[PDB]
Amino acid sequence: CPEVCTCVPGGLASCSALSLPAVPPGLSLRLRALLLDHNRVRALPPGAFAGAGALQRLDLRENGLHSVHVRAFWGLGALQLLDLSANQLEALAPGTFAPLRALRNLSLAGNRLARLEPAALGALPLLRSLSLQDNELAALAPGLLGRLPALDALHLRGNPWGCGCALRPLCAWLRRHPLPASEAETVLCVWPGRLTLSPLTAFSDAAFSHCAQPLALRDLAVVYTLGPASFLVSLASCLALG
Amino acid sequence: CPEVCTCVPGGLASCSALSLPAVPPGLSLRLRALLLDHNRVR
Repeated sequence: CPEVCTCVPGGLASCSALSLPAVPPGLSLRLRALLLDHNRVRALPPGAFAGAGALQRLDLRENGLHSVHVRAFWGLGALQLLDLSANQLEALAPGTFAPLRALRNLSLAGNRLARLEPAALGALPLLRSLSLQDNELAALAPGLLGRLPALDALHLRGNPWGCGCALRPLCAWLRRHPLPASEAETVLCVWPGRLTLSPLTAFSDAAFSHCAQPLALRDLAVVYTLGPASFLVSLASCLALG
Repeated sequence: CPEVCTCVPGGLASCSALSLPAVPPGLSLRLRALLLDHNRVR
């Protein structure tokens, strides 16, 4: 008999719309498949669900989440569904999602994240679906794609995202899985022109706008010697012309 | 079928007084003639 809301039979979907800043007081060793829509959580408390070693579904939607903690999920290792819709996140504390490896869908809608740490997210071999609905993310670290081995369902509509090299990892994700051909996902990016606007599906493989390449080994094999090459050529020209 | 409100016949008058800081979640291509009174959008 929890205090905030009554015990729920079957998978115990928790009380939703509890509007709680850190976490609603929960005193039970049986709660499972929790349901936490529209809460005011700003930080996941350490060891919030340590007693419940197993869990299946969590529904943290519409939160004021600005930061998390490493050890909120030490006692949680079986989660498969989790949502992070409509947050105010600033950074993901490393080790928060690291203990979790059974997750299959992780919606991350409406976050205020400028960039995400690949080490903080973890490998997550089972994750395949991830969402960015009404997020403000603009610069996605490619390490997230490097660690995710099965990301094949991406939701992204609604972002102050500007076209450019930051979209190149996401453009690669599109060109390996063309989900946005469906009308539901029609995310956009800012073409360099401030008054202009261009879709993501318009941003094709070529998309010759800016930031061609940061690295080039062909030119790196000669960049070391180009200076001495020019100086020696000028020296030899002076010697020969005299 | 929106989550915050329902699909209103004719002009899709969305529910008002929702108070969501960014925008109420909308997944629809038919919404028109919206009503969005007393929100907390900044």
